[PDB]
Amino acid sequence: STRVLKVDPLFPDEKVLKEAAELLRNGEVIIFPTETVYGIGADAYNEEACKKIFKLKERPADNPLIVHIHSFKQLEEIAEGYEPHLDFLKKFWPGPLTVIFRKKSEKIPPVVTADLPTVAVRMPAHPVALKLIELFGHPIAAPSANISGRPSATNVKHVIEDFMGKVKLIIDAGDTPFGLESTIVDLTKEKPVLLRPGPVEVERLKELFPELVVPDFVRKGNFKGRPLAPGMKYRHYAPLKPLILVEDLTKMEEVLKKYPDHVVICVEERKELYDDRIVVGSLKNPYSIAQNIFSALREAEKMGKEYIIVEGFEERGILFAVMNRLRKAATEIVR
Ligand SMILES: C[C@@H](O)[C@H](NC(=O)O)C(=O)O
Ligand SMILES: [Mg+2]
Repeated sequence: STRVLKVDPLFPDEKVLKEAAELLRNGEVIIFPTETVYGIGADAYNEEACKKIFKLKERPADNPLIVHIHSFKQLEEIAEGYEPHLDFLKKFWPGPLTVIFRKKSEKIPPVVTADLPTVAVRMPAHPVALKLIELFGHPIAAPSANISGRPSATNVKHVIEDFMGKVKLIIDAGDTPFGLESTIVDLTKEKPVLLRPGPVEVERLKELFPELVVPDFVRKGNFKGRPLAPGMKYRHYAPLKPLILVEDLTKMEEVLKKYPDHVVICVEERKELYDDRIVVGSLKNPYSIAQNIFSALREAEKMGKEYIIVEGFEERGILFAVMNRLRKAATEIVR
């Protein structure tokens, strides 16, 4: 019996946010916008309400949730060992950055953290998310709003495809600004570790952290063992049709001929090269490509074609993050 309430992204109707806060108080799951992707959230201190997130997403128990906060004072409650990183955190928060810390809070149950001694924490730069958290009065545990393994919802149409009739409330604030999930950095080890590339660019983190480690699974998508964050273990971001990622574009002639029943996801500058194609954005504006990629995967899988074929991009700036997503999605990679 799902309700969809439109709110302004800058000054949302506090009445809609109070309705959402009341649902959260009742141990219900709601869907809300951020600057990255839509989230599906519960009271972070409510065990049974956080289990409902796992059940609703068809999500493996060992994939932990990000705890969304609105103030530095809430970070003092839920984490420890962060005092040396506060100057850093204050430069990027609120914003599209998630950090892994040692868990303090007795109050955040093991289901949220997948029984790990660490917690993933984000302060999102979206007035709707910040105002909801503050009105509700507890942190919100929220993964991406999508069935697990599917592309992350960046607008209410995608949320509706996955969750109509399954959640009481969806707050609609339109297309998310970035269209890609937060950068994840582990700050619990001697050297900081990138776990998921995102809108906070690898190049920027390397300026601040010369010793930043970038593990193989970030450049390949191939992690086994116990994941410390979202977006590491399992198939992700995947359309309902086989995804062929083409890193080496000189084989694009050969791929199209090997997989005849195709639609191509391509850039504006190569649009008049393919008969059937979805234009995801321009190479002159890489943020356009990040903004639309999950959308493009969802249109593409509805074109009644057997195979979705995607152009590769430079492993640089925001396109690093795009390629990480496409590699975790791809049924085949032509390199
Ligand atoms: C809901 C949103 O904040 C998202 N969550 C996730 O991908 O698990 C992110 O980190 O950008
Ligand atoms: Mg996700």
